[PDB]
Amino acid sequence: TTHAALSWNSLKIGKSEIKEFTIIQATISDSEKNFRFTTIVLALTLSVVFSPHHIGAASGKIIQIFLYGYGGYSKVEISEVFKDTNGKMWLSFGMLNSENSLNAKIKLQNTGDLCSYVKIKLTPKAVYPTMISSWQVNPTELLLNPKEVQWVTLEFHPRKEDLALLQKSDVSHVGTLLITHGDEPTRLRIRRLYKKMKETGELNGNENETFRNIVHPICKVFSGEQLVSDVIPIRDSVQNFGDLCREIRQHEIMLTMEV
Amino acid sequence: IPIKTTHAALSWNSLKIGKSEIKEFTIRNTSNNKIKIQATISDSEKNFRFLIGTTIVLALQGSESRTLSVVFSPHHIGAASGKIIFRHYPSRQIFLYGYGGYSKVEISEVFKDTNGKMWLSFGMLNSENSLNAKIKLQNTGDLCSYVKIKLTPKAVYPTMISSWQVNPTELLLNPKEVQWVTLEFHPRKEDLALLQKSDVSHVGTLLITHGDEPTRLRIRRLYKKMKETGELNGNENETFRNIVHPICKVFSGEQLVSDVIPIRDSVQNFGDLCREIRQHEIMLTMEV
Amino acid sequence: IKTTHAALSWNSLKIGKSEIKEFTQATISDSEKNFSVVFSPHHIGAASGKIIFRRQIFLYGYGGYSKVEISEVFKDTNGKMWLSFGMLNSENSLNAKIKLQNTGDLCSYVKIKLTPKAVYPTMISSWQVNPTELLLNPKEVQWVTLEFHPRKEDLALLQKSDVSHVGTLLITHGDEPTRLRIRRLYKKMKETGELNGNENETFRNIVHPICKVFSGEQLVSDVIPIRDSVQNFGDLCREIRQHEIMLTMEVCA
Amino acid sequence: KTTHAALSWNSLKIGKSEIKEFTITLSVVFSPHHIGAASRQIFLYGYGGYSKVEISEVFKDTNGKMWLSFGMLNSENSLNAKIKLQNTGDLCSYVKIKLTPKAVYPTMISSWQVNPTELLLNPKEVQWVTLEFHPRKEDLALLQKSDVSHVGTLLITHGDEPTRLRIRRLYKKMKETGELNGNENETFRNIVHPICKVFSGEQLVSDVIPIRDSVQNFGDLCREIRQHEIMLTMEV
Repeated sequence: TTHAALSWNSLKIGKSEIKEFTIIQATISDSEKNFRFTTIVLALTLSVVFSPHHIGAASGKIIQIFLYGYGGYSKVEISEVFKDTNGKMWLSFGMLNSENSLNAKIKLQNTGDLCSYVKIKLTPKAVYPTMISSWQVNPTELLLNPKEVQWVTLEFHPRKEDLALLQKSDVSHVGTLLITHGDEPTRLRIRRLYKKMKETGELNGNENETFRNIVHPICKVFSGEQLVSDVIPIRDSVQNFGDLCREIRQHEIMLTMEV
Repeated sequence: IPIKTTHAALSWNSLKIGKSEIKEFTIRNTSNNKIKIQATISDSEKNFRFLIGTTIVLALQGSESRTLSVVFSPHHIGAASGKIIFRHYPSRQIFLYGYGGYSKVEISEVFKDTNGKMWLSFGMLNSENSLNAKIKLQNTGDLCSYVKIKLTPKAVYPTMISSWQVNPTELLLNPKEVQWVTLEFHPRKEDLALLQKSDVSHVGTLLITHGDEPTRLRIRRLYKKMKETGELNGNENETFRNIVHPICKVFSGEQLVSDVIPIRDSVQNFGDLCREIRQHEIMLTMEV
Repeated sequence: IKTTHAALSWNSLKIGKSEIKEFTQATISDSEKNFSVVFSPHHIGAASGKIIFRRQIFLYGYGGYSKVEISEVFKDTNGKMWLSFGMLNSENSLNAKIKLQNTGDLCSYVKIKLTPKAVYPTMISSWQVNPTELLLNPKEVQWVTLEFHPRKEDLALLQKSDVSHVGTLLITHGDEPTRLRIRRLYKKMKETGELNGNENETFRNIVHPICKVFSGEQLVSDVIPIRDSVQNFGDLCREIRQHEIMLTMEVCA
Repeated sequence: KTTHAALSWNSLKIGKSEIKEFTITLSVVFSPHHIGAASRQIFLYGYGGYSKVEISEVFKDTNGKMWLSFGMLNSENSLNAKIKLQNTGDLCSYVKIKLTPKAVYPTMISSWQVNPTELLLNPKEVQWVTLEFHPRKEDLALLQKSDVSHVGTLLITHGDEPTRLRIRRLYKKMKETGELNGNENETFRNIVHPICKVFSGEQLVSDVIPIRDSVQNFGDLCREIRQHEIMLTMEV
C-alpha cells in the first residue's frame, strides 16, 4: 500500500470522485456506506469511489487502510461586479469628482450547504510608503453560513501620487482585489496539517518562499470562527495535501476609474 | 499663367472652434520660363490663412515648383468658404471649403474596461422570461449628430434577428439631447445551445456608428456620385462599403439643412472625409 | 398519428459517437442497423432509414467528422487566436503565414475573409491573401500566406500604441458534406424568399459565400439521397465552424 | 522653510526635459548635458540618462499583455523555453525576476528552474533568460479542463540601475530607524525589497554617493520602477 490513507475533498451530495491506491479478501467496513468499489476478492491498482449520502464527515475502513471524506460544499458567488465573456471580473468606481473620494460595494452570496471562509486582500497598482493608507476595505476577512448574504464595502481616497501615474489614459487600472474563499472545514484540515508540518519542520527553507505567502492568511484563527468538532477525527497527510490546497478558491476583481 | 495645381480644391472636415488643421498642395510651373506669381486668399470670415498672413508671393523657374500649405481655424460654428487667387506680380483660381463645429456622442450606462472595449450585460436568464437592457446616448457637441445602430447575433440560424428588438435603429441627436436605446432579447432554444459551456456567454454584438450630421450629407452626396460611376465597386471596398453604405440612406427625422450645399467636395478628399466616421461595438453578454 | 416532424435528420457525427433527437406499436426498419430516437454511425458515410408505425417517418444521418487545426498561430488561455506580422521595416512590407491541417476522416471546407481595421477607398488593396477559398482531403495540409503593404491611411490610426491591431482574419471551416446539404436546402430557401427582410443582412452575409461552387470541388453524390428540410436547418447550420484570428503589428521604437 | 531640504529628479532621456514644482510657489527645470550625475540659496540633486529594458521573443497583445508558450506536453519529457532581454538604453539596468506558478502544492519552486534569476545589464548588453518546467503530478491536476492552460506568471522588475542604489540607500536608513518596520508594508516590500539586494556583477559606482535624498522624495524616486508580467502558456 503506497498511500497509508485516502482523504477526499468536500463534495456536494450526488457527486462522486474516484481515487486509486496501489497494492486476498477485501472489504470496506463502513457504517455509513459512503465508500464503494462493496466487498471483493483478488489474487496475486485498486480504485475506491466516494458518494456523500449525508452532509457531514465520513470515515471508512479497508481490511488496515483508512478512508476519509466529508460531504457538503460552498459556492461563494460575487455579485454587483461585472463579468466578461472571457471570464475576468470588473468593478467600476465612477468618475473622479474634485475634492471628493470614491467608494463601492460587493455582494457575497453563499449558495452552498456548509460554512464558507473569505479572506480579502487589496493590492493597488501604484507604490509609495503609505500606499495602504489610501485604501480602506471592510470586512477584510469573514465567514459566511450557507445562504448568508454579506456586503463588503471599500472606500478609496485617491492621493495625488497615484493619480500622477493614472494620468495617461481615460480609464485607469488602479488596483486588484483578491478574494480567497472556500469551505470552512477544508480550512480547518489544512490548518491542522500545516501546524503538523511546521511543528516537525518539513517546510522551512526555500520551497517556502511562495507557499507560505499563499497559505498564511488562512491558517490563522478567523474572527467569528465557531470551532466545529466534526473535523478532528480526520487526519490528512503530506501526500494528499496538494489535493487539499487545490480547493483554495481565488478570484481577482479588477478596479477601474474613468476620467 | 502657366501653372498646374494638384488639388483642384481643398476641403476640410469638421473642426472645433479654436482648433486649426493644415493642408498642403503642390503647385507646379509648366513653362520652362521664369514666372513670378502672387497668391492672395480672399477670405471674408477669417477662416483660412497661410503658413504668415493673407497674402504671399513666390517665383518659379522653369518647372521649379513648390508646395504651399493653408491653415483652417473655424471661429464660428457654421460653413466657411474662401478662394485663393493666383495673379501675376488673367487669373488662376482655387476654392476652399470648411465647416466648423463638432459632435461628441457619449455612450453611457455601459461598462468600459482598461483594455478599451465596451461591455453590456443583460443579466441572468430566468426561466419563462426574456431579457432587456438600455444604453444612454448624449450629444455633447455643437452640431447635429447621427447614429446608426446595427445588431449582429452570435448564433447563426435563419431567423436570428427576429429574437432581437432594438429601438431606435437610426436617429439624430441635437446638441445636449439625451436618447435611450432599448434592447429586448427573447432567446430561442437555438441561441442557448452554444451558450451552455461557460457561465458568462457572449450572445451578440451591437455596432453604433455615430458622428456629426452634416459630414454625413457630404459623404452621402460623394458616395452617390461615385457609386453610379462604378468607382467604388469591386474587391478593395468589401469592408469600406459595409461601413459606409448603411449611413448614406435617408434617415428618419432628417431635416434637410442647406448649409452643406455650398461645400463642393471631390474624389480626392473622400478618404480623409470618411475617416472621421466614429464607430464603436458594444458587447452583449448574459450569465445564464 | 400526425407528427410535427415528417423527417428526422442529424448532423455529421464522429465515429462511434451517438446523437439523440426527440420527436413527438413500435417497430423500425433500417438497413445498416444505424439507429425519441438515437443515432450511431455503423458505416462511415451516409445513413438512411424509414420507420414503420403500427405510417412512415423518414430518418437521415451522416457519419464522420472533420477536425481542421490551425497552427503556427498563437492561442490564448481564454481561447482567442493571435497572429503577429512583426515589425514595420522601412521601405518593406510585412508578411506572415498560418498552417491549416485536416486531422479528420472526412473532407473539410475552408473559406477565409479578411477585414482591415483601417477603412479607406484606395482601389489597390494593401492586403493580399492566398488561398481565399479551398477544400482539404483527409490529412491534407495547406499554408495560407498574408502580405500587408502599409499605406499612410493604415498607419495614421495605428500610431498611438506600441502594439497595433491591423486586421481580423475570419476562417469558416468544417465538413464538406454538411456544406452540400446546407447549400442544397438553401437554394430552396430562395424559391420562396422566406426571410429577405432584415435577416438578409446578418444571415446571408454568413451563409451565402459558403453556397458558391468552390475551386477543386469534386461533386460527391453521397448527399443526393438525403432529405433534410427547412425545420432542421437551424440545427444543420450549427456545424459551420467559424474562428477568428487577430492580426497585429508592432510599431517602430 | 521650503518643504524640502533636498530635491531629486529621476533618470531622464537624452535631451528631453521635465519640470518640477517645489513650494516655498516655484518651478525648476532640468536638462541633461552629460550622461552622469548633476549637483542663490540652492540645494538640488539630479541625474540624467535612461535604461530601456526591452523584453523580446515573447508575444505581446494589442491590450498590452505578454504571452509565452511552452508548446505541448510530450509524454516522458519536460518543457523549457527562453526569452531575449536587450538593454536599448544608455545606463545600466537591473532585472530581478521572480516566477509564481498557478498550481498550489508544497514543492512549488522546486519544479521550476529559471536562470538567471538575478542579473544586471550595461547599455546594449543582450542576455537570454531560460526557464524550464518539469511538470509534477500536482501541476497537471488543475490544467486538465481546458485545451490551453495557464501554468504560471513571471514578473520582471526592471529599470535603471543607478536609481536602485539611491533606493537601497534610502531604504536601509528607513528600516534601521524603523519608520517602515511594521507589517502593512507586506505589499510594498514585496515590490521593492528583492531589488535592494546586492546583485552579482554589481560593480560599485561612486557617482551616486553625493546625492543626498531624504524621506519625503522616496515615492517619486521609486515611481520609476518598471514592472512587467509574462504569461506562461501550455497547450494540451
